[PDB]
Amino acid sequence: CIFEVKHEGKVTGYACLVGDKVMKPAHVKGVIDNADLAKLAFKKSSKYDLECAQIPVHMRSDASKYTHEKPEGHYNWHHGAVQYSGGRFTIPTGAGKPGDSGRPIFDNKGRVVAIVLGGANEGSRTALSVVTWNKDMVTRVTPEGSEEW
Amino acid sequence: CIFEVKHEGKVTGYACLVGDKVMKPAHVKGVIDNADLAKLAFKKSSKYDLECAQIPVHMRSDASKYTHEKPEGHYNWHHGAVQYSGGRFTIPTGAGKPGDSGRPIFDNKGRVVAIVLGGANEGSRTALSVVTWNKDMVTRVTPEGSEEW
Repeated sequence: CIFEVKHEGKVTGYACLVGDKVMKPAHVKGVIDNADLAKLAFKKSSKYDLECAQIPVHMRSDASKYTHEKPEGHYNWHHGAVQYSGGRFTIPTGAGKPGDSGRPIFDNKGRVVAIVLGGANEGSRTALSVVTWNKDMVTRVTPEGSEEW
Repeated sequence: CIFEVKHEGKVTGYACLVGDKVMKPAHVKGVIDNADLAKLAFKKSSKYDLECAQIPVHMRSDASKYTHEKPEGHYNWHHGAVQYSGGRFTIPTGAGKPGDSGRPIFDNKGRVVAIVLGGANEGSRTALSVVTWNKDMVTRVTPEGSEEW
């Protein structure tokens, strides 16, 4: 699902294929390093800090599944754990540096629970700025003091 | 499920009620700080570092559920996360100190995936010594260099 969004040879973020759409955080500079993906029609929402595009048939096989079911607990991500509690995601400060946008936070079954956009460093823990689902609805949760990765 | 095992006023470990049995790591000094539980008939296995006892009817309501289904990913415990990969559990060195025996490591649905007995500190991560299930069996996984908590 993850596809890197390069900008002049520099990887600036990522793009996941979640369900039937190809998502990419709007704020991220660059183009997707996948020929077929670059060529698609992207719709951009500044409200959600997103920029999605409906996936082509031949790539739908490599499309991940998403979910609203996000009980309190622990989730997985590129840089380990993500504590989830109080409708808030968190990672130990320093696991996520800039360039970590578009990465998914998934459950133990593979389902993508949310997509990182950036994070608010609040001591030992950084409260993540994310794109999350809501009974078939894409919401966006963002903490005060948030940077964009 | 967690019930503390005291020894002369000093809490030395814990005892969880998993399913229909009351488990307690054999190595732990002391008695269970619950009248009813102390009075039961305990069977001890030195093989599994366990000492279980079949739960009384009135306590079965407070009995937790267990499971063998443990896919790679992240789990929950008293001291945050537990990385689980390679049939191995791990926590960031320092989260688990002695006195943490008998604590359960559970999934996001509550099910108890394993019970801590101790751990081998191997740098930034400590590989936990645990009691885990296995398709209607109770196994014991323990790493070299393991202390007993």
